[PDB]
Amino acid sequence: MNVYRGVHELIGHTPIVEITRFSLPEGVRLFAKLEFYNPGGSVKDRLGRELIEDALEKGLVTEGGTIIEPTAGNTGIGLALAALQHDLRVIVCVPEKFSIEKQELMKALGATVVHTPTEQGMTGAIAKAKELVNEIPNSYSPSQFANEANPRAYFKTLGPELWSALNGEINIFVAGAGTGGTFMGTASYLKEKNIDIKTVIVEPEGFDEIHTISDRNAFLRVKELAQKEGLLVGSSSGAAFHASLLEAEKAAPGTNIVTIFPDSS
Amino acid sequence: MNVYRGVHELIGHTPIVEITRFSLPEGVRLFAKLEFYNPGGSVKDRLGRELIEDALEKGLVTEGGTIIEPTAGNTGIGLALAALQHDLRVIVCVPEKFSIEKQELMKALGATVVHTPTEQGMTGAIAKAKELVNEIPNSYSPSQFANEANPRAYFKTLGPELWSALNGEINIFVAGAFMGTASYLKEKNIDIKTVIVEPEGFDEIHTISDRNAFLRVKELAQKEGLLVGSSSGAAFHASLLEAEKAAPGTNIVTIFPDSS
Repeated sequence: MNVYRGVHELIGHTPIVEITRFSLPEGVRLFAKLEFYNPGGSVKDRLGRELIEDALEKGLVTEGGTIIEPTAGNTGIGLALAALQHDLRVIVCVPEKFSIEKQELMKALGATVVHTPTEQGMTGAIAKAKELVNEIPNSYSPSQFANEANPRAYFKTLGPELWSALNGEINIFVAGAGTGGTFMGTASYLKEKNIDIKTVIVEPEGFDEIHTISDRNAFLRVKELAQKEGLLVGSSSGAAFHASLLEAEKAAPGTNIVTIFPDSS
Repeated sequence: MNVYRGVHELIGHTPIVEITRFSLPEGVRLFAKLEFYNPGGSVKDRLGRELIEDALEKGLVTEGGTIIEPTAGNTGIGLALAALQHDLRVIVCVPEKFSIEKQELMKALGATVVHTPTEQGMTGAIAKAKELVNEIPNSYSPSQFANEANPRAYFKTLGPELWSALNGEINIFVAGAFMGTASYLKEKNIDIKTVIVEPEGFDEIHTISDRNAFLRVKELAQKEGLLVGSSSGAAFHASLLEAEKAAPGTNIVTIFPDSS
């Protein structure tokens, strides 16, 4: 019975597609990991899911317990979904005027939203969270690091998915940076499997190699991907793609390039 | 290598998720097929894909040939994707003012857009397509039926996916305006209750209010973390109507066609 036991099971195992319609040099291949296939539309889901499961495994909280978050951080809807999976109440502390859309999203997903003062910002949100853990049994509140910037999730899931799908046939890894980037932990995982994997970080105009990509070039790649591969992606993917093409140019035969497309059009 | 050879391979084999957080009667189960997981975001991709492959198999065209469409009809981006896969050029014949957004999409996907007079509508679009087939070699233009309303695609793909994933353990099928999928399931088993969902504006039919669909949309988000559109909510409401009076052992399958 090939069925998903809940939406949380739809996190990860995102598609990898080979790019075959860009005239790359002999022996050169290129693969794009479509992280926008996550339920919330981004790779962030992976981090939210991981936040919950690590908190459990380490016994920081248990099923039926409560999760109190400083803001939604970079958890996508993965924290909400993994919380459902484990009968965990979600409470998000958030300064009143901060990220309104995300407040509505979290309410729609059943989380309780509490407002901290608008001027105390992130600091005040963390303040309320720690109080509530000191009022609630079976309670846990992640650090800002855990909530926003932890690479462990991608080390444990995204990395291994790439290695597996490609039978360890990987030479160059290319991904966007940032807390919202993928590079975190994925590049570390790949280096552990093979130190000869060239890790390439993609910087927007806002590791073995770094490529700084203009918005203009990312936009051009967005359009080309749509026209030639029918891949409707966002500017971050375009940027990653441009960076990947920079590598494929000077690649020798037998080179396999893997990049992450984090955003849809 | 678990790799997709092109985006066209991402059409279909959409997820089925079991709904387990709605207090359902004993022995009653409910499964939602998430068709919004298709590349273009809807089930229409399967029709456009099938259109191209049927045209090939029946030899109305070969790779390198040209596809001339009267409008984009109900093909989603599946016709564009299957065309890429088979080196087929796409030309869409659209009346000037008709579906502007779809024109921009088709251009982005690499198709050539030709305008027919707005007043001549579908007939003017069908008129021009016919011309161009009579001026292009390795050329094919689908009928409005083939382009908008053919259930064969879902008979061939969607139906079989549901049957396979659930090991033939299906009792009740619930979907909005169903063609093709319900036929396939009836063939597999005649005792499958097929239920059609009608929005306000075939063993059973349920007409669902916008209000009820909206309510179900919110409940799905809150209890299952499933962010869907009103068509799904409508299908879900209709499914719950069935599940209520279901006897144990009943397995219900519904299609969620739209995302939030």
